[PDB]
Amino acid sequence: KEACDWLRATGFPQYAQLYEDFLFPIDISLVKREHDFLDRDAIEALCRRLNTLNKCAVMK
Repeated sequence: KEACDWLRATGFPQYAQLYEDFLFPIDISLVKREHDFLDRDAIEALCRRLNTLNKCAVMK
């Protein structure tokens, strides 16, 4: 939830909806090209939240 709620607050309802698509994990590295304009500090937060979504998709 804290991923979807923070994603709502930055203005990314698309990435909150992406959690419901837990049938496959996404290319985080491809997402890193779509928003390469920002620093690795906000990459670390976005990657942590999108990796929570991927972690739930492939919970080994």
